[PDB]
Amino acid sequence: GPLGSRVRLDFLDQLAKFWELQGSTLKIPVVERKILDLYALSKIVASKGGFEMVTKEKKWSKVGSRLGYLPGKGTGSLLKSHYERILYPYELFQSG
Repeated sequence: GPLGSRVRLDFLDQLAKFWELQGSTLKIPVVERKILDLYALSKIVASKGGFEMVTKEKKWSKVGSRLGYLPGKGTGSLLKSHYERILYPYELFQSG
């Protein structure tokens, strides 16, 4: 059972399709000349305490570092905004 990127694509399909119904069109922003994670990023946030716990403790930096970002200016700020705008709202949409 080689778990490559099958689940990743399937997940994006739901988010891209669900949002498509609204008319916003899902867009994947590029950061550091690379693709911005979503599935993994979502898990890391929860493991920290949903989201607020991450900001309160400022553990957002660890989230991006785990992905594979080089110590730059402040990618953490981009991750928070990126996650809390398209991926985050997705869950709330269903659990709202």
